[PDB]
Amino acid sequence: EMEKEFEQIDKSGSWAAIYQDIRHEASDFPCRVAKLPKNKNRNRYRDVSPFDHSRIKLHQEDNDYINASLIKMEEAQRSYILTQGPLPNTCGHFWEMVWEQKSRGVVMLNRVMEKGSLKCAQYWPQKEEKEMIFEDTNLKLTLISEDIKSYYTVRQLELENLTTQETREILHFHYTTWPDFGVPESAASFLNFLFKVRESGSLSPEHGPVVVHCSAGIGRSGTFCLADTCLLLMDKRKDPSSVDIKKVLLEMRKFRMGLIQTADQLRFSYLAVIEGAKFIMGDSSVQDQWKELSHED
Ligand code: VO4
Ligand code: VO4
Repeated sequence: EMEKEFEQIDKSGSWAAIYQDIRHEASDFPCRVAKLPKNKNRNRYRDVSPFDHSRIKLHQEDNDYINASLIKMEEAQRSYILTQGPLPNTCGHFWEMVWEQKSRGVVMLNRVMEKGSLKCAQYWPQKEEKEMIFEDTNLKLTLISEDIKSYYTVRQLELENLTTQETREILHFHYTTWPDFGVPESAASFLNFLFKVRESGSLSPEHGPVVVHCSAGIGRSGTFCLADTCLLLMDKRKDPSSVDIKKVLLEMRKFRMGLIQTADQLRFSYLAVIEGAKFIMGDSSVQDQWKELSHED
């Protein structure tokens, strides 16, 4: 089991070595479009790029590049789009991607300002009466409502294709207490938030893939997706023992580089999946225990 392995890695304190082995075996595919000169100002970080084979293409003829990867989990039957925190010049591209991919939810794992630096553009409206128009992609974005909890906020947004006047409801799930290169405060807090996203419909197959991002879109974003996919695999079989976390993470890293950025994020992933297994294997009451322990009030 993952719990035995977990205890076999703590004992020997070999989380650094396990995680480094993940880094050494991880896929290496080209990111030639990302590195084209004309795309320099569409990338937030030099060293975080989408692979060409899995990148999201915008449906525009000018320049279809966005720093975003489709993570398609075949066995689990769930897809995610992982992207960087939009730049001041890519907020129109970001919402264009949400529209064209038919996403219902956006999961944001970072704060706009972290450790005194701007990590992400303010790409959604903070006030109902102050809507946003992205002139380049011809899209309108209105804040419809907000539900502020102690460590996360859920927003209902209305996204409108101004060309066709069609409108969609987008749910924005904003985790505000997860430090960059850090871990959530508890398994319970993380799982309470993940199950909030799940319960919204945003991850369901009748919608486009959920969009998940932090500043770079690999560390916190990878931790979130890895936990969700592992729990889903366990769910399909009701067989916690058939789930190999390291193998799942390596499969995900075929679609975007760098997923999970520290050995303690890897270790936290194990914690989250082990705890979440209690719900999957039949203990429904544990979901209310997470909500209490997370102190969202
Ligand atoms: O470019 V792919 O055939 O790996 O979706
Ligand atoms: O914004 V991250 O360093 O959690 O990919």
